[PDB]
Amino acid sequence: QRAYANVNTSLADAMAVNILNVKDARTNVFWADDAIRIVSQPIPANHELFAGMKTTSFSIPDVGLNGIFATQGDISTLSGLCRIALWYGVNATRPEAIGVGLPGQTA
Amino acid sequence: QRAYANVNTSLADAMAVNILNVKDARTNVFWADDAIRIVSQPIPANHELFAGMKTTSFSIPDVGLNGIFATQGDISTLSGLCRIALWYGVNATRPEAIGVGLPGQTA
Repeated sequence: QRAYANVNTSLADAMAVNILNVKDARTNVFWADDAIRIVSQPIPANHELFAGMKTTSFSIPDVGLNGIFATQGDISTLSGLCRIALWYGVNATRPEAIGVGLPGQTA
Repeated sequence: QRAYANVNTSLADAMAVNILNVKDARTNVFWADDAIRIVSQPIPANHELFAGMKTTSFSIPDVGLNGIFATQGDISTLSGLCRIALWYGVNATRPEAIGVGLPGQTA
């Protein structure tokens, strides 16, 4: 367990908890390129179980993710619904490799 | 402007307004034809926004207005709905040409 140590000493009884962001600051974010990742899952709205509505694959332009474009009509109201759904999760596997740059940290 | 004058003289400071509905009489109507206009519009429920519902044109040839015929069934009841919608407006574009005949007006 001590092979994974990242700090010289343990959290003592009543050490002070220094706060770094003492002033509002727009952040400069830096990381190592693999420390952050997006995880996507398909939404199977094209399955035969969803027969009523019309489902097409939807492309998100730049991020390289795929969603679904669904439309369904109601006859009692003569109104239709359009849904674009995208399923993903942003994960930080290496938070220790991600950093934030906070300038003007006074008062 | 004077080319459109339809009345001998304007309304004075105080001239009595003569009521002409003095008895409840069923109306007789006369007009010059095409004084009434029927404005009709389509209902685009055949658009892709309406996917679970089956929509087709519906002609009512007795008058000359095309309506919409739509059907949509649900699986939980194994029942379907049928809607026949007609969108129109009745407009009296020449009210001076429409006339009303009122018999037995004495009060």
